[PDB]
Amino acid sequence: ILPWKWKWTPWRR
Ligand SMILES: *[C@@H]1O[C@H](CO)[C@@H](O)[C@H](O)[C@H]1O
Repeated sequence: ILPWKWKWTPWRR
């Protein structure tokens, strides 16, 4: 299992 957690989509610059 891996709970990726970062909203849904990564908040990069
Ligand atoms: C999730 O993906 C959307 C795609 O538009 C982006 O705007 C969000 O900032 C990101 O977390």
